[PDB]
Amino acid sequence: DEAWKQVEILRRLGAKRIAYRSDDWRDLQEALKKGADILIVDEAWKQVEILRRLGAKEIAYRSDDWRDLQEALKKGADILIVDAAWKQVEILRRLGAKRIAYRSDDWRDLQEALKKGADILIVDATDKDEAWKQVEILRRLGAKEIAYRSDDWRDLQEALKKGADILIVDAT
Repeated sequence: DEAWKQVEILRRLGAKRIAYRSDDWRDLQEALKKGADILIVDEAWKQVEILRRLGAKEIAYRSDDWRDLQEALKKGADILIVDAAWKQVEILRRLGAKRIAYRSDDWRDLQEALKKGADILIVDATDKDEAWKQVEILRRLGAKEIAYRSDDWRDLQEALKKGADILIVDAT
């Protein structure tokens, strides 16, 4: 409901890179004011446009349609989220994407996406302990910008302790 409160807690607990995912631009705008650094917009380009006009400098957009991804970029979206092959990261950069986030449940897949120029590696595995291990594996390999998502700030805090650089607060 009011998830921006989770951003405050993680801020005070030493989270330097916090993202906020929501389908309400006002909910997203309020999160930016509470310390959120990345606004993930889940017809949704009207949101990235508003947040862009409201001074947001790190808007992410996810979608399976590339005409949709392309429209989001034109409206201001700085980050584009690919959900798992890694062979489309370079293809996506040609569309004009300044930053590419790659979501996958396997660390090998994420490392492959990192070699192709992916800037952000989102760990999204079924189990929580299995997700922890993938963060740990990527951290050991030196992967920069490891991201983990959860609607429980305690899991996010644990993620940060395991090696996650970006904590995605999932608002709902």
